[PDB]
Amino acid sequence: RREQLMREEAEQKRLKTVLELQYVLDKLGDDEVRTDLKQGLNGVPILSEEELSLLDEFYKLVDPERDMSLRLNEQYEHASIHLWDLLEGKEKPVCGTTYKVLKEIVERVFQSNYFDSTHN
Amino acid sequence: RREQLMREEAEQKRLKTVLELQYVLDKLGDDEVRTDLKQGLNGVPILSEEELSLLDEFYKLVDPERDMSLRLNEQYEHASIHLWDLLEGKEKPVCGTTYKVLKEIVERVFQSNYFDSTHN
Repeated sequence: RREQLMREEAEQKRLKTVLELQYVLDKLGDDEVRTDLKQGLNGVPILSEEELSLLDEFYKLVDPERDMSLRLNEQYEHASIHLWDLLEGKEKPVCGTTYKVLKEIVERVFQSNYFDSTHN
Repeated sequence: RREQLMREEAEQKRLKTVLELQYVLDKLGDDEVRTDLKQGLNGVPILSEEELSLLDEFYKLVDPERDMSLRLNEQYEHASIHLWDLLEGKEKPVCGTTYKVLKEIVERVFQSNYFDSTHN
């Protein structure tokens, strides 16, 4: 009963994390953003180029281009699982690494607070 | 234990629905798409202009512009709740209507199969 409320909160918080992630992944398309992350603040990098490439590959998996052989209700089945696995930080293979490693990367990006400022 | 697997499946399926919804809401920015939905196939409308405006308002709530007074971890708190409430079809107020009514609108759009074809 209260475990119900707790599960509902966890699911909402999970959605919030998904939205944050989508925002970040979208911003990783900007060359200026990639530059800022690879160098860091005072010389201390947030991402290596290697980790950045891992995020690019993951980006393709969770934001797929529309495939004409797939109906709408099918298009995001795999993406939904990729997203869920990342949030859980699963010890499962993806992008030549694991969701656990990808989650650790995302956490460092989130926690760097780079994206707490807006940059237009 | 199996209720665990069932909850995990439901959460993944919920993410899939979110992704589908985001895709649709994004396409609702195309004037040609709006035209096609308001007229329908053989004269039978998928959306009224009124329902379309309801989706536009909801779009603003779940895809907010980046607000410089908000940190990244705060930006999508409200959006996450709006999304969750829609999925649950709650009898709660939003956009001068309810999430229950909005969910019914989204279902009709999904089920029209308009978005089963790609249109570029």
